[PDB]
Amino acid sequence: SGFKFLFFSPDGTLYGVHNDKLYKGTPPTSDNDNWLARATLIGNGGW
Amino acid sequence: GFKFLFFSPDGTLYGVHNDKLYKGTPPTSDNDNWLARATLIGNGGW
Amino acid sequence: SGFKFLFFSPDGTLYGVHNDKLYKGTPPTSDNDNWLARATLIGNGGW
Amino acid sequence: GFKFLFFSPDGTLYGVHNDKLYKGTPPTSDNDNWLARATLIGNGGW
Amino acid sequence: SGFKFLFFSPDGTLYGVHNDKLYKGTPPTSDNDNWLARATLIGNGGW
Ligand SMILES: CC(=O)N[C@@H]1[C@@H](O)[C@H](O)[C@@H](CO)O[C@@H]1O
Ligand SMILES: CC(=O)N[C@@H]1[C@@H](O)[C@H](O)[C@@H](CO)O[C@H]1O
Ligand SMILES: CC(=O)N[C@@H]1[C@@H](O)[C@H](O)[C@@H](CO)O[C@H]1O
Ligand SMILES: CC(=O)N[C@@H]1[C@@H](O)[C@H](O)[C@@H](CO)O[C@H]1O
Ligand SMILES: CC(=O)N[C@@H]1[C@@H](O)[C@H](O)[C@@H](CO)O[C@H]1O
Repeated sequence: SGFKFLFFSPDGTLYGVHNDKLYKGTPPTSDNDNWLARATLIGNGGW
Repeated sequence: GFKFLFFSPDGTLYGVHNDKLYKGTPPTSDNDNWLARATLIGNGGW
Repeated sequence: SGFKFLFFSPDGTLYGVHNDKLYKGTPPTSDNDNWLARATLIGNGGW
Repeated sequence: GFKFLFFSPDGTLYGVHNDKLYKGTPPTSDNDNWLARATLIGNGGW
Repeated sequence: SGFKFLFFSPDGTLYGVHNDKLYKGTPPTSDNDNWLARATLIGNGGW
């Protein structure tokens, strides 16, 4: 369930591994922000 | 407990607790109830 | 046994969850340095 | 997949995969096979 | 086997928990760099 990894790059971008895939994006600022729907897909598997 | 607990480079503490994502300035003593004051920035899926 | 989380803040302070409690302190530079005995207790439970 | 995955403060991605330590600039798109180009910086023991 | 935690300080030093002990050092630069053999032991137990 949820993320396997969740962490920041030093430039303040949020990265996460979810369902073996890698995502990044600006971190959310309220629970109304669906982060995973807007996050940039940057790895399609293997994570 | 928390599943993830980690800093942003601007020094904000982030944690995932009960599937929810929270941020806040880090607690400064054993009297500081972090979860009661942290900003809820995601509810579910974390 | 040991810590559940152990990570840095961006100013160089070491943070750690140990026995569900949160601690912080300047990291040790030798194994003679009992870090947990000097660390600041910043959370008494729930971590 | 990875056992650890994390940044160095200069912006380089580090990962432990199959006991090995790898680093490299993070991927920009899912067309980028990161593990295939990452620099192997440790062969075992991670 | 391997490490329980592996992470950076903001000054670029690699830290690792290995067999309950805390180590630090410049990150390895190649597979010919035996890191654990040259890392600085900074904690002998409890991690
Ligand atoms: C761990 C890793 O490098 N995985 C990459 C994946 O993210 C990328 O989408 C693909 C491009 O073909 O090459 C991989 O499998
Ligand atoms: C992992 C993730 O992105 N979870 C978000 C959640 O935090 C947010 O509360 C919800 C409604 O906006 O949308 C979810 O998808
Ligand atoms: C996870 C969290 O916020 N834990 C805090 C704890 O560290 C603090 O000692 C107490 C009241 O002081 O409030 C708790 O629940
Ligand atoms: C954890 C660690 O230090 N592992 C190193 C490995 O990365 C390196 O490839 C090898 C030969 O130099 O020495 C091992 O001890
Ligand atoms: C987690 C912690 O602080 N462990 C310390 C250890 O690194 C140090 O070698 C020792 C010296 O007495 O004090 C230990 O218990």
